[PDB]
Amino acid sequence: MTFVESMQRRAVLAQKRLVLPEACEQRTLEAARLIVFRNIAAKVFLVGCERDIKNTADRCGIDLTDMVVIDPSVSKHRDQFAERYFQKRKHKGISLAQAAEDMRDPLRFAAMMLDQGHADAMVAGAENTTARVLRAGLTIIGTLPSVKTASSCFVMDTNNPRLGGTRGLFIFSDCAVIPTPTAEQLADIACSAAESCRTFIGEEPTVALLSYSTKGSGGDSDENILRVREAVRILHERRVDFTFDGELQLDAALVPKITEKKAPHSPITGKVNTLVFPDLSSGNIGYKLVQRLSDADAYGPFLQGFAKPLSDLSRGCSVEDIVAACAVTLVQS
Amino acid sequence: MTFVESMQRRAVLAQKRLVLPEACEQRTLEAARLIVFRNIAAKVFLVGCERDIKNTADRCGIDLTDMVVIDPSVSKHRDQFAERYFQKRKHKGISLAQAAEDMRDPLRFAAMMLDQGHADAMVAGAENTTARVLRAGLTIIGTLPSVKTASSCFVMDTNNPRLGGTRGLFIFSDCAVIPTPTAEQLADIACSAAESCRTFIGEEPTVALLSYSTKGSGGDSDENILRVREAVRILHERRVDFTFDGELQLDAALVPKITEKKAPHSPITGKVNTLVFPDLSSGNIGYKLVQRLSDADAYGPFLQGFAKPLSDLSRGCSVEDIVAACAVTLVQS
Repeated sequence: MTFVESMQRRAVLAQKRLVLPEACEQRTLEAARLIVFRNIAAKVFLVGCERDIKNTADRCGIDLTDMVVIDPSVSKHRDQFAERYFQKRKHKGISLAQAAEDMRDPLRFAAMMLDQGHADAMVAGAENTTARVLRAGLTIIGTLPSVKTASSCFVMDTNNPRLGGTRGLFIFSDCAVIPTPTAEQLADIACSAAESCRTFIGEEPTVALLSYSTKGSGGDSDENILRVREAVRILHERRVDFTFDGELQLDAALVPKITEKKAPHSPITGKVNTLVFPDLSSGNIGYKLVQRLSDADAYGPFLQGFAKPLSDLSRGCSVEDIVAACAVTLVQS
Repeated sequence: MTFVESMQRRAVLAQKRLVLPEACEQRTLEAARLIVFRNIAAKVFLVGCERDIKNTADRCGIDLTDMVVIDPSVSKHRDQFAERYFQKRKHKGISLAQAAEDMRDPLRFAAMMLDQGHADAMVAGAENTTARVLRAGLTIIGTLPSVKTASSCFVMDTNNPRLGGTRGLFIFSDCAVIPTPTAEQLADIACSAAESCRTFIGEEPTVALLSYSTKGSGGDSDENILRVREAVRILHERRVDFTFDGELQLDAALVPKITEKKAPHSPITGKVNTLVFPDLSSGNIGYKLVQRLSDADAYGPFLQGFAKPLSDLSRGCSVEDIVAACAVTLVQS
C-alpha cells in the first residue's frame, strides 16, 4: 500500500479516541464523518459550542449520531479542567477565574482532554494558527519524560528502493518547528525522530546528525559544527538504544564508499534511514528540495516529543488532509 | 550534448590562455597534453622550475612541445611581479626581498600572471590545499569590483525540463566555501551566482534567496531570517540588473501556485533558476540531497567572484577531471 493507506489501516486497527476542537468548521466536520465512515477512530469528540456545531452540521448535511459533542461551558469536567489549568499556569501569575475562562476555549479544552486521559489524539490548525496549536500542546500536554523539546518530522518516500534508507523511506527532522536547536535540543530531536522512524517506517532507526562537516573536516571553531558534535556526545551520555553518528555530511551519511573515506568505522554506514538537520533552514529547504526536484513524496509535518499526540494542520488544508493527519496522530498514540 | 562536452567545445571556441602551477605533477602534465591535443586553450603555460618540470615530463614520457615553460626564476616578469607583490603585501611588514622569494612559488606566480594580464585562467589544487589556492586567489588576484567576497556554486542538472530552471538546470550557491555569510556576503554570493548562471546555463538569472521563512512568515526576531532579508535590501540598494527576491522558502521559489499565496506579486514567479542558500550547512546538505536522492548531476564546485577565473581541484582528481576543470575556468574568462 501507499503510506497514507497504510496509516489509515493502522488507525482502524488501533481503535483510539479522537478529539476535534475546530468542530464549527465545515471541513473538520466533513472529515469527522469520513473518520466515522472509515472506522479510523473508536470515538470522535467534537469540542465547541453545541448549537454552533449542530448549526454547521445542519447546513452541511452531516449526521453527528456517532459523534460526541462536548461543550466546554457545560461539560461535567469543566470545574476539574479549570483547576488543572490553574495548577499548570499559576506560575505565570494567572487567577483561577482567568483559568476557567481560558478553559472555555475549544483548543485548550481538547488539549486538556488528552492530558486528563479522556481522548488519545488531537488535530487542529485548519482555523487556529500554528503558534496557538503548539502553545496549547506545550503548556497543557507537555513533553515525554525522555525529552525537553517538542519537534517535528517528515516521512520522505523516494518511491525508489535503491536510494538506500529503508526501501527509500526516510525520516527528516526537524524541518518545521525549532529554528536553531541547542545541542541538547538536537539530541532530543534525534531521540524523537528515532521514535517516529519506528512508528511510521516500522524499521529500527539509524540516525545521522548532518552538517557541512564530516568528523572534523570543517574545523573546531564553527559553533554550528560544535553544536552537532556536542549533540552526538549527549546521545552517548544518554545511552540511547538506537544507532547514531555525527557530524556527517549528507554524502558521508548515505554513500558507504564515502563514509569509509571520511568517517571510518562509523556505525551508521550503509544503514541510515533518519536524518537530523542542524537548523531549520537546512531542514525546511532540504526536504522541499527532495519533494520538488524528484519523484519523492513528503508526508507531514508530524509533531513528535509530545506526551500525547497532536497535529497542526495548514489553514488551507483539504478534508482528506485532515483525515490523513488524524490517522497518523491516532497511530502515534 | 552533455554539460562537460558543452564546456569543452566552448573553451575551444574561446581560445584563452591557461596557466598551471602544479606542472611537476604527473596528472597535471598528462592533462596539459590532452588540452593541447584538443585545442582547449590557445596557450598552455607550465609554471615552475624548468628543470623539475622537464624532469617530471621525461620520467613519465610526456611531450611538452606546444606548451610554454615559464620559470619564475628567469622570467622577464620576475622583477615586476616581485614589486607588485611587495606593494600588495607590504602592509604586513614584509621586505621587497621576501616578496621576491615569495614570487618564486609557482602558485603565487601563476596567480600573478592573471592579475597582470598574461594569462586568463588558473587551475591548481591537485597537490595544493584548498586553503593555499584560495589564499593566493584572494591576496593576489582579488575579487571583481561588484563584490568583496569570493564564493562558489554548483551547476545542478535535474535532467528534466519540467522541473523548472532553464531546461532543468540550476545554480546552487554557496554550497562549499563561506560557512555563515553576512548580509553583505549573501548579496555578493547572489551577484556572483547570477554571473555563473549566465556563463554555465546560458539563461537570464532569476535568483531566490532561500530561508525557512517566506516574506515574513517566520517572524522578525530570528537573526538568520534577518540576514537573508537584509541581503535582499542590499541587492535593491545596489540596483543590480538581475531579478531576485527573498526571503523565500524553496517551494515558494519554485512552485508558482505557492508563490501566489505566500509571496504574491513576487518578481521571480515561475522563473527561478538560481538558488542562494542562507549558510553552508543548508547549501552543502541541500545540493547533496538533490545529487544523491534524485537523477540530478552536480558539477562543481566552481569558484566565483574572483577578478580572473581560478579553480581548486580535489587532491584525488582524475586526469579527465583536470581537463574539465580547465575548460570551465577558460569558459569563465
